[PDB]
Amino acid sequence: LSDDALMDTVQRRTFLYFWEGAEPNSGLAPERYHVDGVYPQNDANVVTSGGSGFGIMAILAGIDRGYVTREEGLARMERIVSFLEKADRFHGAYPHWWYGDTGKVKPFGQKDNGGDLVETAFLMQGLLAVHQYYANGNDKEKAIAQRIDRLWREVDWDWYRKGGQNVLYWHWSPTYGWEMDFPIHGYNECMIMYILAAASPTHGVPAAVYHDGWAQNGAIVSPHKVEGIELHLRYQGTEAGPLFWAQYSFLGLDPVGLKDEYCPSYFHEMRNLTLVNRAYCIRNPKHYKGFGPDCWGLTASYSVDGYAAHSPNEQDDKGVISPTAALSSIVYTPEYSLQVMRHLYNMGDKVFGPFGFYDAFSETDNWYPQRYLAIDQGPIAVMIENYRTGLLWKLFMSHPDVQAGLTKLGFNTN
Repeated sequence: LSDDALMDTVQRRTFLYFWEGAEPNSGLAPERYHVDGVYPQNDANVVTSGGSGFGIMAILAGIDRGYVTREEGLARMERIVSFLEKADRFHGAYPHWWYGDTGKVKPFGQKDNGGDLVETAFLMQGLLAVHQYYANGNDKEKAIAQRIDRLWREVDWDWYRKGGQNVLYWHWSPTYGWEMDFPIHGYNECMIMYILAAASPTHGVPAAVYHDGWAQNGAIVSPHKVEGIELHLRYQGTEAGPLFWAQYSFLGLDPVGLKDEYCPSYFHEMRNLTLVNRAYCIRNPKHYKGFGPDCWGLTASYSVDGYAAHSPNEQDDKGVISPTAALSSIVYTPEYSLQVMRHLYNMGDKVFGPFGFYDAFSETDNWYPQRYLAIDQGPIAVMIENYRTGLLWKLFMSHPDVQAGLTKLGFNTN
């Protein structure tokens, strides 16, 4: 089985999470999919906005490869856009969750019952990619693009500055206001939210919002070594974050040759964060079964005792490998990621299920859940596509508002 053949199989099955596993009314990605049919939160119909952005990009890659016909793919995009035009919005921003059948918000926590700007950014990164795919298509495709541009123009990023501060807040509630009180400072998984906030052709934010808020005037630059590997940035509350922090903002945003005032190369920073993750698993100081060069990758996912923000350190390491971590880093470490992909595939049905690799597993605890999460499946399909053809990067980087946003914030590609 060639690397191309293996990638084709992993891509086709991961695509089926979003094609066949979608909530029927919305056509969107449910937060989770349990092969066992047992849902502790009884939320099979609860759709995630962020994961749906990844899912929409996963469906786009499928259409381009011919997994579904041009007509079938357009019928799905139309269904998704119709749901988004109707579902609950908070100053144009989308909540973390909705009930897929009604489009009503599902609070992600008591006071988190409104807009979630980070999740809105992950959805918009996907929608701008579909916009660029259909912008020069037939008349029906161009009409779909026009509807997407209206949703994009309706997101009021500037509102989330909480009365003109030079920072973006994560949440806003119509009942609890600003009570979640989370201003977003880098570095974490949320960079694309500041790039899209600056890109908005209607409610765009000043550059000061990125320089004073995200970068905190250079405080985001903090060179340090982790596992003998040099990292350039300050990671929020950690020496090296979970591997998804190197992936979510780079599904559409092309890291190759990307640089700005705070990082001479986002590609090399994220490659090093991947290498730190792999180095920790190879070291395996907690002596977990299976951890090594063929099996590595620590990120946030289901865990033996529930859900956990796994990261490459002894406090967050629980003996749980999440296939999304190593596999969505294929664009940074092609050989090491294909090594884990080849090894995970050879473990059989216990980890490679109907909609691709299952969320997480522990060889030590003999814990092999037959469960998926949209946010872990999404990056696998998109990063394999970007590695193979650069499709999602080409589409997203071609958007004129995105290009103006990158220039505004001082980003460069060379």
